[PDB]
Amino acid sequence: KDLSTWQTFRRLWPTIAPFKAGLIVAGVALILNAASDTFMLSLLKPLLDDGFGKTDRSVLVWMPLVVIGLMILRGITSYVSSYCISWVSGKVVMTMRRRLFGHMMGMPVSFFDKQSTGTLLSRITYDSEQVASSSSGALITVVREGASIIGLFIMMFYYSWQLSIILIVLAPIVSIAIRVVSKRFRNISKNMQNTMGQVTTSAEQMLKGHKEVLIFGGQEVETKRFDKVSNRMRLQGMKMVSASSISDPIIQLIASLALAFVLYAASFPSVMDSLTAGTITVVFSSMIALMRPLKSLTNVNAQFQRGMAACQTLFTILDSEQEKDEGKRVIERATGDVEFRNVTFTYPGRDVPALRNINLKIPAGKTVALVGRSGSGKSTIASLITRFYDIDEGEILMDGHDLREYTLASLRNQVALVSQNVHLFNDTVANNIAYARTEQYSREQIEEAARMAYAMDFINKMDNGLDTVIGENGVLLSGGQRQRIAIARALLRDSPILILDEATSALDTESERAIQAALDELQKNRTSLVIAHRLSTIEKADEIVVVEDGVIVERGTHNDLLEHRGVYAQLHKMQF
Amino acid sequence: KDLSTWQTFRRLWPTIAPFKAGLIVAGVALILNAASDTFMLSLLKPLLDDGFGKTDRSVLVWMPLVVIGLMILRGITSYVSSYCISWVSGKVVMTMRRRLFGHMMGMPVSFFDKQSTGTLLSRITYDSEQVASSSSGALITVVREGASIIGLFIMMFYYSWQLSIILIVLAPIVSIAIRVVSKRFRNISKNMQNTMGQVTTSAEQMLKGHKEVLIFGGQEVETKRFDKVSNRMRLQGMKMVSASSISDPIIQLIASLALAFVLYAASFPSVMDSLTAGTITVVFSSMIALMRPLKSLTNVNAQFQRGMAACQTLFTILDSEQEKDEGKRVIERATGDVEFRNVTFTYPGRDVPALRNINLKIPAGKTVALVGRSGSGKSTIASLITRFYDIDEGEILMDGHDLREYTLASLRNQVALVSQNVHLFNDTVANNIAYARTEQYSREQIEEAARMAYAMDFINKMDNGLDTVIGENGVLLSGGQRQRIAIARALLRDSPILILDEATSALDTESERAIQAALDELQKNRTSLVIAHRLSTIEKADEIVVVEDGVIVERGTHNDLLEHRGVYAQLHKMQF
Ligand SMILES: CCCCCCCCCCCCCC(=O)O[C@H](CCCCCCCCCCC)CC(=O)O[C@@H]1[C@@H](NC(=O)C[C@@H](CCCCCCCCCCC)OC(=O)CCCCCCCCCCC)[C@H](OC[C@H]2O[C@H](OP(=O)(O)O)[C@H](NC(=O)C[C@H](O)CCCCCCCCCCC)[C@@H](OC(=O)C[C@H](O)CCCCCCCCCCC)[C@@H]2O)O[C@H](CO[C@]2(C(=O)O)C[C@@H](O[C@]3(C(=O)O)C[C@@H](O)[C@@H](O)[C@@H]([C@H](O)CO)O3)[C@@H](O)[C@@H]([C@H](O)CO)O2)[C@H]1OP(=O)(O)O
Ligand SMILES: CCCCCCCCCCCCCC(=O)O[C@H](CCCCCCCCCCC)CC(=O)O[C@@H]1[C@@H](NC(=O)C[C@@H](CCCCCCCCCCC)OC(=O)CCCCCCCCCCC)[C@H](OC[C@H]2O[C@H](OP(=O)(O)O)[C@H](NC(=O)C[C@H](O)CCCCCCCCCCC)[C@@H](OC(=O)C[C@H](O)CCCCCCCCCCC)[C@@H]2O)O[C@H](CO[C@]2(C(=O)O)C[C@@H](O[C@]3(C(=O)O)C[C@@H](O)[C@@H](O)[C@@H]([C@H](O)CO)O3)[C@@H](O)[C@@H]([C@H](O)CO)O2)[C@H]1OP(=O)(O)O
Repeated sequence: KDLSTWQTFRRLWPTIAPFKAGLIVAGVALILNAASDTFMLSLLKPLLDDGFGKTDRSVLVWMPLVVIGLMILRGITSYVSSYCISWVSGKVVMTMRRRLFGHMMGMPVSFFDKQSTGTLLSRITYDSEQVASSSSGALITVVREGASIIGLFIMMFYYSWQLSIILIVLAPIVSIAIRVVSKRFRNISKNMQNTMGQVTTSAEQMLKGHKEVLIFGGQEVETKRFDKVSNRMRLQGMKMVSASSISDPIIQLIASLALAFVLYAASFPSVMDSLTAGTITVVFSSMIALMRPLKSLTNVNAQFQRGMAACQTLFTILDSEQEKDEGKRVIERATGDVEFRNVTFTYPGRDVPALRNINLKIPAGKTVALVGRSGSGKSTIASLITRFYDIDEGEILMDGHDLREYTLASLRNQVALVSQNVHLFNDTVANNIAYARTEQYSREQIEEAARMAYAMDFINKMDNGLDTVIGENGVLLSGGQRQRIAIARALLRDSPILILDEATSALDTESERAIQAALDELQKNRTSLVIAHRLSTIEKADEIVVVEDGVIVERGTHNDLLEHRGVYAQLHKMQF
Repeated sequence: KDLSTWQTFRRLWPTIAPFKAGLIVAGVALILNAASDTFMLSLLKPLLDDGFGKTDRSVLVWMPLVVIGLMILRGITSYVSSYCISWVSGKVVMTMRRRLFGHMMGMPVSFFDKQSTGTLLSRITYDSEQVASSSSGALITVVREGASIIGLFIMMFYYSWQLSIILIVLAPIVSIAIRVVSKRFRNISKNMQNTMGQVTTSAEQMLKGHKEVLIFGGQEVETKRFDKVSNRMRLQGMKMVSASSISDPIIQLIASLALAFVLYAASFPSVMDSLTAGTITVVFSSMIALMRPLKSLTNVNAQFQRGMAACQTLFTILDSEQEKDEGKRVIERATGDVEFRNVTFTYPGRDVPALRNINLKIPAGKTVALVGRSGSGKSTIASLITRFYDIDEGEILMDGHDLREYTLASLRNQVALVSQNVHLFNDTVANNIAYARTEQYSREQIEEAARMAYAMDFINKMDNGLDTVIGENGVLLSGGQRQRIAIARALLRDSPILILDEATSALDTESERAIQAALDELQKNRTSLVIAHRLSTIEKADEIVVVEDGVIVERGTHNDLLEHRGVYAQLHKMQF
């Protein structure tokens, strides 16, 4: 996927298009600074080379103030240009991060379980930053050196076309060398920024798994892994710098070969050489001045190509497959008649389907309970209900119409659940209870929701009631308190459809039935999808469905299931 | 904590001390390259300024080959020096990451719940990298420009001490300006790399919380937060670049003020000026050549100070308080007679103690069960047993001796538990079951441990048995399978002390009692610390202890507790 530089710069250009004013101001500052420098050199040459005594004293009287003002203008122009190019770079590296965040955040769930969090995070701190160098400063430098080279080429063409033939014949050679060097530079630039994701992943694994890496020993295995990864990154950087330091000698050697050729041509006492001997010095002096522009362009090529490769891979990821959003049907306060018709779902990368012809009905104002073997089909149904994944066959109808027909935001706004592995945010308890809706819900509503979840008992025991930070993933408050806070968060939404995916997994029986009674009393005629391995919490459920290997086994009321004496009664007799 | 530059460079020096060979080779390459450049300029000046006709043809015949070889030597020296400085930079940025990893990984648990994972991870990818620029290249450039400045100062002192007085009188001014500019540069360098941690934390919060940020809406709140954080970072960078572009004009203006003074002095037709008129041109030409070294030093000062501030904060964190390791007593296969004597523990930042005079005994070959109110004292005891935290009063004795007396590695190697919030690693199932000990346990042992945990049933159903990657945090296999894998991991250790912190929290009753029977049969005479909210799984426990508000309430056998008709019987009658 090593795209050509020009055609990816063309795609990068629209991102920098709003900030063309900074670039043009930088350019006008550059030409003004060049004019001021030429003015200063022209006025300084007679004073230095000829001598102070030779120069007139009348102009020398005002010379100090004149030079002070001239260089003050030079410095202000340099400041303006540098600030403008840096501003362009910063504003084009800010938009890149914004787009990466807004695009990766809308990715489907099936994409997040394949990639690692570290390698996704490493593209917002390192991959995006590399475009900054190649966006504005490198482009301006390349344009300036190309203009200088073209000017010197025109000067050679006007002065003497006989001695300029070698530059024409070596231009393919130097162009090919620059092209292969740039392609290689992009290669290591893409490879090295990919292994920084490995660095971030290796760091994150130890950062987020400190407890078990302490408990289970292995204080050296993680160190060895990180050492190998860091050595890989360091050697990638070494390869990049070695290529950078190799590229310059070859271009310089080509230029010196041209120098040797022109010196050898001037060695021959030809009639044209003898008649145009004065022009030989002129062309030699002009060509000896190409060394600096060539060196500057070739040196800045390294940063330009690193940034260009980062841009290439960044636009590669930015054009990935996002979540499906074909359906555009806004629905407000749906009844919640979720119904399944012969839907079979298969997780990506798995040959065996997770669900086989699963069929269940969730009418309005009814609580349905799913039980069965661990890990058979339970959480998968709740995942498909909110469309975390995409169904393969069958049809899932919400309020009589297909889920794919409704817009994603409306569907997610009408479904609120308690995740099996609750991941609380590092913020205040009030902000966590009412997440992403702090401006819509008052403090009284938050307190009432917390009370409905039997969470106000331990909240007041904290240092600051409903205002205490709980750290990363809610480490501060441990165990069942996280589940109670999640229950309060789900209840505060007042969602038409509420799903309890192991609501009381880590809750004692004293508060489990209190929460169940609160749900039964304060949430009457609300569609509920309760999932639990404890049958005692679903004794009053309207109907129970048993899932085993992702298929329908037994459905009906608790008394009907007990009289059936099937799998549900087998589990109930074992639980007692 | 804005430390002075020299005294923190002194502390950074030992890190670069092993790699002094690269620096000295870079220096010798630099002096060789300078000598070659002087040779080339000396031989080229007569050819260019005087003219080709003036120069002898005999030397001009060999001139092309001579110049080719000379510049080839120049290029090879430049390559050697650049590769050496880059190698030094890379090897000094690798060690920094190694030390950060090995130091942050040994931090106490009480430090990890206060900081955010993002801000800790951001110091290994960004904070460490900044030292690379200021370690080798910036130091070499500063040394070279200082040597050049000292040489020009000596040249002025020898040539004319009358006109060198202004440099002496302005040296305090330029030194003070450089000092304040450097201190400010370090200020924004420390401030900006601190807000990159905010960038990483904001990215990580959305990366690791995608499910609930989809479910609970709020597709704009996270975007706004990240937008504000990115704007803060961009404006910090803008401030840094503005200070950088402001610093240069002031130093240049001081130099130009010296230029104006010397021009004004030469304006006066003094007797000394008239007699030494030739020396005026010499000193003016010498001083006009100081502009480039001054500009280069002042420009590289920005990168040097950014790296120096990063080094300052990095050594600040590196000298934090690590885990206590005073005790040095290696113990192999301890009996496990853990006993508590009037120990009261208080979590950091909490006024109310978590445990108040908790007292319990865990003799050899006994299983003790803890029950009670949710979140009272249960997980805290298991945390102190392995010394995740530090006790305040009382004494915890393991095998008759204090925990603090034993070395940390031996104590952790003799305790293996199942965490309440299991966090599986992104690797193969076999590697996760035997974590950090893959070289010590064979495949047969892993399979037997998995079978003991009732985990071999669903393992064979996977695409690759015991060889299938499970993604980040074990997303691939959901719910109870993670708990079964954790149980297998705990069992495979064959640890003398085994703690079950909600072992069957997310497991159905069909496999819960099977796992309990496997533990009872295959782990006879092993010290067990079982913690569960389901009394049915601890019906055969040797003794049960009830924890309520972190104090002892009721201890004894199941029959004794039932006959007591206390809190335990109150819970049992409610569970049935
Ligand atoms: C005056 C003083 C007095 C006395 C002083 C002395 C006393 C003390 C001295 C102090 C010394 C300090 C120590 C130190 O000085 O430092 C160390 C020491 C090294 C000393 C070497 C001695 C050689 C003498 C040289 C002297 C002068 C140079 C550096 C090191 O040792 O770094 C070593 C690396 N770097 C060098 O060697 C450079 C370098 C080192 C030299 C350093 C200088 C210091 C000398 C001191 C003397 C002072 C006196 C003056 O040597 C070279 O160049 C030399 C050859 C050419 C030189 C040219 C000079 C230019 C002049 C031009 C003028 C005309 C080395 O890279 C090897 C290859 O890398 C490049 O690219 P590739 O990799 O091949 O792609 C080269 N290709 C290129 O660059 C190409 C580039 O595009 C150039 C562009 C070309 C331009 C285009 C042309 C355009 C055309 C135009 C015309 C049309 C390629 O070919 C080369 O070089 C040759 C050359 O370039 C090729 C160029 C192509 C030419 C084409 C045509 C040209 C046209 C010409 C026209 C005329 C080279 O072979 O790898 C090992 C580690 O590798 C591993 C390992 O070994 O396993 C691998 C790693 O991971 C792997 C794995 O294999 O496992 C591999 C990865 O894939 C990874 O991804 C994973 C993955 O997953 C897979 O598994 O796995 C892992 O295993 C790990 C181990 O675990 C242990 O860590 O390390 C490093 O070791 P380490 O880091 O130390 O451990
Ligand atoms: C030819 C062409 C023809 C026509 C072309 C035109 C057509 C189109 C043109 C295209 C234009 C593109 C757009 C663009 O061009 O770009 C925009 C436009 C800006 C235009 C400005 C017009 C001014 C005209 C100037 C022209 C020429 C320069 C840039 C911008 O606007 O960037 C703005 C920023 N930058 C500038 O302005 C620079 C700059 C901009 C100029 C850009 C040039 C382009 C002009 C075009 C014209 C072309 C024609 C030629 O202006 C200046 O310099 C000018 C004054 C001096 C200049 C000197 C020149 C050098 C010459 C030397 C030669 C002699 C601005 O910074 C403000 C301050 O920053 C610095 O440090 P401090 O912050 O104070 O510390 C300055 N101190 C320094 O540097 C000091 C530095 O050490 C210097 C070193 C000194 C050396 C030491 C001396 C040694 C001694 C030696 C002797 C012994 C300080 O003082 C200054 O400047 C003055 C000066 O320096 C002080 C220096 C000290 C002097 C000491 C003695 C000197 C000795 C002298 C001896 C003789 C200055 O006041 O802040 C806002 C955003 O801020 C917020 C906001 O507003 O709230 C804050 C933010 O967060 C906060 C919060 O407050 O909330 C705050 C934070 O703390 C944050 O941490 C959190 C936190 O948690 C707390 O809450 O919160 C957040 O709120 C956010 C909002 O949410 C909205 O985003 O933004 C930015 O806006 P934004 O980014 O756009 O949004």
